[PDB]
Amino acid sequence: PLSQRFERIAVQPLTGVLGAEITGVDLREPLDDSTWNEILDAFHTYQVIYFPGQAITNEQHIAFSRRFGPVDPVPLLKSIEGYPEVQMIRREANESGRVIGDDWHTDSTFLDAPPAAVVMRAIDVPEHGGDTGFLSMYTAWETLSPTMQATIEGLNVVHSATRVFGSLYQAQNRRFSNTSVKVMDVDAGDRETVHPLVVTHPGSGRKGLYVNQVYCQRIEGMTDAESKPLLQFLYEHATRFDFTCRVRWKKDQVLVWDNLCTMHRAVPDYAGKFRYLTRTTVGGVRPAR
Amino acid sequence: RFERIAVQPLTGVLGAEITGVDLREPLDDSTWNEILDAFHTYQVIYFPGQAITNEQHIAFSRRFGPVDPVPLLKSIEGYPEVQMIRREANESGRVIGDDWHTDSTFLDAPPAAVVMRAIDVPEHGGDTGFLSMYTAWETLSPTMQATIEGLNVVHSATRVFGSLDAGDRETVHPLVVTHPGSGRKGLYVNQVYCQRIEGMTDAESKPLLQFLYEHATRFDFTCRVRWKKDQVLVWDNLCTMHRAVPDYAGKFRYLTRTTVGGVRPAR
Ligand SMILES: C[C@@H](Oc1ccc(Cl)cc1Cl)C(=O)O
Ligand SMILES: O=C(O)CCC(=O)C(=O)O
Ligand SMILES: O=C(O)CCC(=O)C(=O)O
Ligand SMILES: [Mn+2]
Ligand SMILES: [Mn+2]
Repeated sequence: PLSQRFERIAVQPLTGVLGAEITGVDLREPLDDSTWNEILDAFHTYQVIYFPGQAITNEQHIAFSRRFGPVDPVPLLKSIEGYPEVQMIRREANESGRVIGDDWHTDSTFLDAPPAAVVMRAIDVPEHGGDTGFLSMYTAWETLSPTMQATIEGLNVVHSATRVFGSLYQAQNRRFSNTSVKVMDVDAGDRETVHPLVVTHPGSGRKGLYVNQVYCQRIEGMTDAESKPLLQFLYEHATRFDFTCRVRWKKDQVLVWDNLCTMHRAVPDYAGKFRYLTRTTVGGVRPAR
Repeated sequence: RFERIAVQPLTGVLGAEITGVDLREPLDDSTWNEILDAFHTYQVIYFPGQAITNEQHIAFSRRFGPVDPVPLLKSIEGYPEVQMIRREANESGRVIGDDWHTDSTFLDAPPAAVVMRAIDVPEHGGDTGFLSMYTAWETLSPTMQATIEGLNVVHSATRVFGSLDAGDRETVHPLVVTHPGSGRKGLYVNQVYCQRIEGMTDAESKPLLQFLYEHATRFDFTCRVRWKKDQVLVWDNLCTMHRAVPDYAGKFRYLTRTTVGGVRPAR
């Protein structure tokens, strides 16, 4: 049982698939080795973990994030004054632009080495509205038939940011506001990189599906017509409701998600209400089979 | 080659018109061999002006293999082997074969070929479409080819004459088959008889089969044959698909056909 396996923290799973609430620890302070190792174990098992009631400073947020790996801010988001490492998911009450992250994805997979994790901190969130969905790409992979696994396990996939800040974004109407999003070079938006469709997580050693509808363009080697259906099936499969969990925010909730083996999604159900979280990004290494 | 027959290809994909031969007569070795060469190359071949009897029709068909009638068609009186594709002028409803398919793939060994003979056909209307599954396979990307070449597909007749017992019987064929005569690889799927990719769930299988149906039936993989009375046509039932065209309402249309038996589709 969790109560006896964990001696320094308390772990309460959110679903039978992923997600867990962690209590019994003070993120204002340096973590001792035994406490950190339990958090890291829970992180690898539950893939998204969150800590209610952690009223921390920007420096403490950064220090906690550093336990997971080096900081490596994502390219698109603005930072707060004085802290380049601390980026903003901020939406003013009156804004009407596109909501950041409102499609299932994982972050910045157009990079040669996308983030390994993100540590998000709620600053000011609505009493209701603005939950975040998560899902497990371990589960998505593990629930494919043996025949479908054999069929796709050796494929590679082309990623780019073209629909977020490259040529395709610039040729359409739904735009982000300047509250949290920077102006970007279109050529950087169009730059392609190739990642495996199935990857091995370096911490857990487990295989997971690695495709997302925001940044994936096509299966490498295939035409668009050939790719379109396999990719669309995999998006529908991965985002099956029974592979998900739903996290509700409260002020001072600190959450870590695994940027390799989960996906996540914003929920734009709080029009007219201010919502502000900060986040630090933990750098990763090239996705690999 | 072609010293004994004259061959005029219809498109750059498949189909050819053959002249300079009299199908009422027995074919010598050199002439038969050229016809078979043209058949393997062009996949659908047709001979205008061949006013052949029922017996000559059967005899020509036997050069391709054993004459083994498809299960569901009516035979003309006196000749079990010779079956009817007949529609009356006063007839309404929909037409036999009005979806892209190839014949009877629910069988463990579907027909190898069909020899069709126009008896009474409209001045215009009632063309037959054909397409090449060699070309369909060869135009898939190398990556898609590698991705699906090891898949097998479950066929059954449930939607033609089954529930939707012999109509519910399943058989499994390779998704990509090697032609036993030409040695060439072709795609082997069709929307009439294919049920699912073996081993996959419905959600996994449906989009992939649907893409392959869309790909194979791309217009640029097709040809279109117009009929005239006394035209004799042979199609390869393994490496082509075909489709009737119901654009002749009010007009009588009558063709006969013999069916040539095949062997198990093989990788
Ligand atoms: C910050 C995040 O950027 C986005 C991801 C998905 C979507 Cl739909 C939009 C944005 Cl800005 C990222 O990918 O790093
Ligand atoms: O605002 C949220 O709930 C998630 C936004 C998001 O996708 C992100 O911060 O990367
Ligand atoms: O009538 C036609 O053009 C073709 C009908 C058909 O599919 C067949 O005879 O197998
Ligand atoms: Mn995101
Ligand atoms: Mn037919």
